[PDB]
Amino acid sequence: GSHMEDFVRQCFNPMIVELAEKAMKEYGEDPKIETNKFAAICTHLEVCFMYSDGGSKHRFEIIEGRDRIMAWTVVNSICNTTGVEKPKFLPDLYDYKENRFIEIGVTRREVHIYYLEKANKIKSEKTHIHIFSFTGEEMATKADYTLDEESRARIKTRLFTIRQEMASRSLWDSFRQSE
Ligand SMILES: C[C@@H](N1CN([C@H]2c3ccccc3CSc3ccccc32)n2ccc(=O)c(O)c2C1=O)C(F)(F)F
Ligand SMILES: [Mn+2]
Ligand SMILES: [Mn+2]
Repeated sequence: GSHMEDFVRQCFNPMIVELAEKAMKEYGEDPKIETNKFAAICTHLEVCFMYSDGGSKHRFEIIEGRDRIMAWTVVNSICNTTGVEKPKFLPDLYDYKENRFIEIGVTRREVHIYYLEKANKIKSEKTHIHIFSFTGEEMATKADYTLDEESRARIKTRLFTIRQEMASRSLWDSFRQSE
């Protein structure tokens, strides 16, 4: 039982922890062993939820946080209703306002590297990419950041607080040296 596991459980909302645990076990992975991956999945999950809470009431369908089958079910309904092409890879949200899927990224390296990595993987000129770093940078497809500055600033503040909280516990370096 690691210090990182206990930190995660006190740092993140219980529903977030439970969803992250479920995600990991869906692919056979142990949150008690892959503890940096645990923290990362919780973080990404919270970002996705804060992101969908930006903007107006019915704006985003949340794909992330569901099991594989239901996530693709929702993607299928979105495609077979809006006519948007079916992504090769599961995204994180759908924007009913802009009519595009969103892939959220949270990285401990420069937003540039990670954006290039995700863009080359999906390759769809369709799925919108939005990367946040733990240093407060962000990078988004076609310089279009979807949300208000205020809703994005909230996410960046939260990411930096997670980083400080890891640091005060001497877990940050292991977390960063694991991505
Ligand atoms: C399963 C879905 N994944 C994979 N993987 C994911 C995950 C989930 C469970 C077990 C292992 C891993 C790899 S590590 C990681 C780290 C942080 C956040 C999410 C995750 N992703 C990494 C970055 C993302 O932005 C993202 O959306 C995912 C994601 O959604 C998929 F798309 F493949 F179906
Ligand atoms: Mn995802
Ligand atoms: Mn993502």
